[PDB]
Amino acid sequence: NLPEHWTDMNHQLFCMVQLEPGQSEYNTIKDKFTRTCSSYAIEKIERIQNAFLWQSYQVKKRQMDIKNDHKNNERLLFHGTDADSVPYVNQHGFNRSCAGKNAVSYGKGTYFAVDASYSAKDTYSKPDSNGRKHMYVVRVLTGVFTKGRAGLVTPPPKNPHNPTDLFDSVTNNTRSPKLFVVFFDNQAYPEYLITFTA
Amino acid sequence: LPEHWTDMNHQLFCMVQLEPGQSEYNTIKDKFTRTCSSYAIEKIERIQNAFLWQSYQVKKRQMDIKNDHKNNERLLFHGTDADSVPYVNQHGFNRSCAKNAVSYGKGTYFAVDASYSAKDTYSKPDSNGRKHMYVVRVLTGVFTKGRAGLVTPPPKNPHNPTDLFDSVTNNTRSPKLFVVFFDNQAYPEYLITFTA
Ligand SMILES: O=c1[nH]c2sccc2c2ccccc12
Repeated sequence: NLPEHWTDMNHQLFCMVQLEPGQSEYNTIKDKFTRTCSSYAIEKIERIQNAFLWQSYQVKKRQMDIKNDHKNNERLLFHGTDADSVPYVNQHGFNRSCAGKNAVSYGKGTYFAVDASYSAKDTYSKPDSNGRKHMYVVRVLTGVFTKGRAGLVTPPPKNPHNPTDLFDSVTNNTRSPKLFVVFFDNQAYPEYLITFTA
Repeated sequence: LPEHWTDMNHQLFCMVQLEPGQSEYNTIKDKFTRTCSSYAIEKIERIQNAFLWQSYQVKKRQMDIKNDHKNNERLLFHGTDADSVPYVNQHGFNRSCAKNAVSYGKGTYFAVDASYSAKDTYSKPDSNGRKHMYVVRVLTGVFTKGRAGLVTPPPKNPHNPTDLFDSVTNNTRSPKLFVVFFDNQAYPEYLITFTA
């Protein structure tokens, strides 16, 4: 299942691949980022090759493509975090149990932003001892979503009389989504780690 | 999708009531009655949930590789209230649903013995006195003693903080309970409806 443009990992389960500026792969991410963070400068963009996380994500993706039929279930979103979390996220991905309370809470889950500018805030992408900030670029199974609310520990039901048939995620605003919250393991794949500085 | 499953007519979710006196029913019944012979079984249902099964088996193949042996699975019991059954059947075990103690961490708790899950704190009687307990395939893998406030199992060596145990327990020499902290580390295989 592992994508054919990945570096061969020598039967190994994980590695970070440093991208070259000039590559379309680095340049599209750099544009995605700079679209809203042109004040910051990119140190490097690493491709995250996590075999196990990839398989789990892809199983969850196929399931949601079957459940929802003809939907764009997948968005490419940003996640700022501190240096001390990068090793865990790289290995194990996004754990809602670890999530910070967001300044505007639309539920108890893992938050993803549309705009790099939002993830670029010191409150998420916290500067390390050397001034380095860290932002993931994340494939997120947003699926069918609704405006969330602070109490949510799972997405709400589409229909109150069928409690178990859930939305896939929640947003801050369904007509102009700037945030998405995700409540399940293996619903986000951390694809790139952007290291940047002022 | 396993051999003993029955036809679902191209559907991905079915609860299938077992036939008393047949082999599968007799196997699940005995594991319960080992410690719960004073109770009364009203029925045993096989949970056929293709998606949960797939996600579970994926985690199982990852844990067999990572642990370089095939010893990662145990059959354990989960007692729950009637209002949680529809959720568990369709979505499995969610650590975020959280009622009872979390002494060995903030995951989902499973018992070695049915008698443990058979307590009313866990398998809460409804109006009619009906109690509910899952027989659950759990990926216990390599385990350690748990403690309060864990959000994941501990690291196997603090030098490598991301190489984690698969589960925690109350007692490593003779465990009576296991806590798992990740979605798809438990597949609910049977639902036993019974009374005191
Ligand atoms: O069977 C159990 N169900 C539930 S629900 C919250 C905790 C527990 C639990 C804890 C230890 C052993 C079994 C169970």
